[PDB]
Amino acid sequence: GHMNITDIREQFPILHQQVNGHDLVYLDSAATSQKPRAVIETLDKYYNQYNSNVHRGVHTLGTRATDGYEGAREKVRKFINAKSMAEIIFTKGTTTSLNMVALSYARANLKPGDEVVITYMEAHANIIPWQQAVKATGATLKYIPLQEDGTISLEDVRETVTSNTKIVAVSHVSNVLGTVNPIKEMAKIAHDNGAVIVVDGAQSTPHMKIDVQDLDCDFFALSSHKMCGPTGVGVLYGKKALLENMEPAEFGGEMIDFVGLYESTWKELPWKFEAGTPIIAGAIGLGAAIDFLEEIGLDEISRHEHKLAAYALERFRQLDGVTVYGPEERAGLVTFNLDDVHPHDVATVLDAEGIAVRAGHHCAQPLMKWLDVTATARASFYLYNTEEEIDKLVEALQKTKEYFTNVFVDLEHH
Amino acid sequence: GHMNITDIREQFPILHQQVNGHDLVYLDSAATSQKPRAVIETLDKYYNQYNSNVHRGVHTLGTRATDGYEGAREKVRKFINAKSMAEIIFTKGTTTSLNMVALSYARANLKPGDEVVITYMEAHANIIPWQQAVKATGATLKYIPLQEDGTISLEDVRETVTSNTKIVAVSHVSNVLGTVNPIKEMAKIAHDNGAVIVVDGAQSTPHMKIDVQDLDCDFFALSSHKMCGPTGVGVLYGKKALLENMEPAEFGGEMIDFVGLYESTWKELPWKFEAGTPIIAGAIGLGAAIDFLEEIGLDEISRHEHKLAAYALERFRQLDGVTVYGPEERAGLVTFNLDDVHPHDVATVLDAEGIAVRAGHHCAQPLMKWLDVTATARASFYLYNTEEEIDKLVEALQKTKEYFTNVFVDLEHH
Repeated sequence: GHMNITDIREQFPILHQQVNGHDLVYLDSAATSQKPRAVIETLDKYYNQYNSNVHRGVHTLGTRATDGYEGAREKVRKFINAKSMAEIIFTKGTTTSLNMVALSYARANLKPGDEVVITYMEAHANIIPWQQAVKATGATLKYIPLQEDGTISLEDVRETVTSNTKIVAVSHVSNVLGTVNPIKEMAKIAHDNGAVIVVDGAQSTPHMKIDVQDLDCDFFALSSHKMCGPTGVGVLYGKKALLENMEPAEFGGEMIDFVGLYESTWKELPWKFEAGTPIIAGAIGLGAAIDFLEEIGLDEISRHEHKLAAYALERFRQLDGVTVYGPEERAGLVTFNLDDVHPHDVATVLDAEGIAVRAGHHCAQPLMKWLDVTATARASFYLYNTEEEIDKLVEALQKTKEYFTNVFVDLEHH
Repeated sequence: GHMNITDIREQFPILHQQVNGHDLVYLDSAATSQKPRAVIETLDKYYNQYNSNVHRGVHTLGTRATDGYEGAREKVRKFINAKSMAEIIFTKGTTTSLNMVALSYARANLKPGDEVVITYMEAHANIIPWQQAVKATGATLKYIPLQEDGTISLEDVRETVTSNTKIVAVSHVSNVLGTVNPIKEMAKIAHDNGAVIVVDGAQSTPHMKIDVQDLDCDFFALSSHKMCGPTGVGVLYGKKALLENMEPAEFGGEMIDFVGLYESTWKELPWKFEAGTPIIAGAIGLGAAIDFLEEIGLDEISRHEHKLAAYALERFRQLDGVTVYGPEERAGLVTFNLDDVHPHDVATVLDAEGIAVRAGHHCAQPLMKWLDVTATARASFYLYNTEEEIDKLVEALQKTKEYFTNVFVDLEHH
């Protein structure tokens, strides 16, 4: 059935501590997520019982490690509904996956006159690799305009994407606006113009079901650390036909077939793109995180986050002098600012109340400029957060407004 | 004082199990090392207590995570005696570090006529990136000849390295031959010809003290998983002056200063080379592994491995029909073959006795060809191995020789 948030919170040891004498209120899961005991104890069991290098088939522990690693690959394949494990590449994270597409696909498929089309809301991981690729190839970088609630219209996509567009790169979910972008429709638009579509799914994958066959995305990148999994591991999905034609981004052992003095041949997919000893423990722990989320149910997690987001938006609208950026329909996060209070001070005060949020530009400086701000604060939610924690957040924001206005008034009287 | 191997083995839970009804005898640490409780429990404490994203300075857990990550960077700096943390870059592993040098340094500093000089004993991670770099630049790849015990003479280095050599890339310790290469003298030779030296230290760092100032290496690459640390993390050291002039290999958040629509500026070192959310837990665990090894003492570990290697070589010389490759003076490993037995079958039989070794080409196909073999077996030692385990190994090798000769004789009589 429905989620028992008490039972879920019980599985996350890190939630049960105090900060500055207050119960921890962790509202920074868009920066990184916390881990349940299932994931941590998966890492423990790996290092305690069957650590060895993989892909030798030589001794017992090595076989167990290989089975764990490749079984985690199959767990990922099922999780995003990829057709084949050949399309599932383990990487360092979303940033590396996107850079891999930029090196091995973009720089080999861009000529002067070609276009790479991104959006103003993209995180830096989905901007700078394309900047560098178009600079290296002499191609053109174009931006889809946002609308004025921070969403994307399909006509702006049709207008920006042309017959010279070879790549459209876009986030599934914005880590700043909470916008859920129309990825499937944009994929169909990109394909109609002869382009591939690259989906930054770092912020969607933890929170909603991903079906890359229904999305028909050509590439899809995700990060373990945002979805209850270990740090330092992510996934690049790519359509098998595209991955077959791309050259490796890294070279070394494990990704070879034959090595001569001057020339070498590569393994089949996916191992062609996995050079050196892989992220064995982290990948196995990501598989454990997938098992955990699937046991809870991603549709349940999405519904819980929709409830939290609607509650948070309503309660934020009860606060005077608070600006919220983005649309009403959104993922589980709220980026905001207090009138006449810098978000860094908001965040410092909140942490003094035990509440953890970010303040800054959230790796989206062009979006900050588009919002006509220099910095923002952001509270983000996930499957272990509650409406009570959102109450604490809005009460502490009212605290902060009153306190800074009172300090201002006391400095007037000087 | 000296190492108590019982007390050290007590700290590695994975050693205390049976395989196929025999006590585990893990002799594959050159493939990957096992972890003590200090490292595993470091990962546990991170995920249980202070996981958060790093480099925000915003809330308490985030500050603790940042302090742990950058403190691990300083632990690495002290550990290899680098001058500055700006020279310590956290990577996915040795393979990635070497590929980073190949992209960001080699491909930007190679013209037709320039030379990259490597050796016949290099692992694939220290071969194929240079193959690809010289192919992309039209430069020349050259090989230093080995001598006939598998070592390198300084005259062969002086002869191979010319005034057209820009890069010399060489392993500190060979994972196949056990050879310890004269890295300091080769660095001086490379510098005399106007070249930089890149040291593959994946197999030296776990087993002996590294002093990059005494070695005067320009780049040095190492892997956590071989030195009692977590999988999926490694280090690239480079002289600060060289790293300052190299462009990033990856682009995204955390490594920027300013991001415009089309142009971006980078952070200072080392963060210029660390794109996206870093390997937070793995790096902190690598710092814990460094603390562990330093508490034992790397000179003690080196002495223990010298004793194990001398013992193993002597006992192997007691076996008839067994060939050992490499020199007498060596790191803690023995690559070998049984006369008329394929090393894969040797390894299968050994695993049936609970003994774990590798069989294959050990990611060094040109070296295998130079040895006039297609495959070998390899037993490798580390701080938790004993002479009793080497006894079990040589007794089981005598088993295997007798058993295969007896099966051969029984098939004669048919």
